[PDB]
Amino acid sequence: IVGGYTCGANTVPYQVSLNSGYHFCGGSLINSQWVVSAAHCYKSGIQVRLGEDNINVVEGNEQFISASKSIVHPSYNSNTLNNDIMLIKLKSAASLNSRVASISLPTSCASAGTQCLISGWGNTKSSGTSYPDVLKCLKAPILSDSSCKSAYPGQITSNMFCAGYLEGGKDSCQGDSGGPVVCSGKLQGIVSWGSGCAQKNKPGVYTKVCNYVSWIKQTIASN
Ligand SMILES: [Ca+2]
Ligand SMILES: [Mg+2]
Repeated sequence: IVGGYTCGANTVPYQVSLNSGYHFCGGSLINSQWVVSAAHCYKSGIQVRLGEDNINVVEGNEQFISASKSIVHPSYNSNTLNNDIMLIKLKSAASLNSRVASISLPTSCASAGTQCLISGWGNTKSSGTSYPDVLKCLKAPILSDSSCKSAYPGQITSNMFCAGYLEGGKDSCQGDSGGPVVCSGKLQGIVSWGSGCAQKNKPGVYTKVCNYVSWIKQTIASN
């Protein structure tokens, strides 16, 4: 996250870190047994780490659970990143408490202008590399689809939305992939892609979760 702030330990209780010997993507806990992340974060051998703040220090509130199965969206296209969503089932159910909580799925899609909270352990420099050990947060509004489409011609589908600042300076970045975009208490997006990080007129692009609620509900109930 570039231009964001330190969230504070366990202030984003639904935030997950996907680890395969190191942190490589974020995710969101939707109930005690399932996590939603981005399909481009797919890897075999994932351990889900819950209740994390510093990912390099065991501070006491962590729960490390391996994944039993991963399900990438049936129509995920790795070339366009269209339908960039995946579900991860935990081998054991997590113990929900104040530090580990699930986030609600939306009943409707959010409107442009809505302010959201984006979080992650990704790069914090637009030009450079600085990976933080604690969770960073960023408040950003959903942008109109027109400004999103003018920035990325012929690349935005109805399953994507842009959030951010066209002036640049504030954005999600690599290492934040798969993490949550929560607006009005609901998970509305998944960190998916963008052009560099925090560049002028290049906002971040997010998977539009409101379009996948039936697939998510149907899939977790049958697995
Ligand atoms: Ca830790
Ligand atoms: Mg993240």
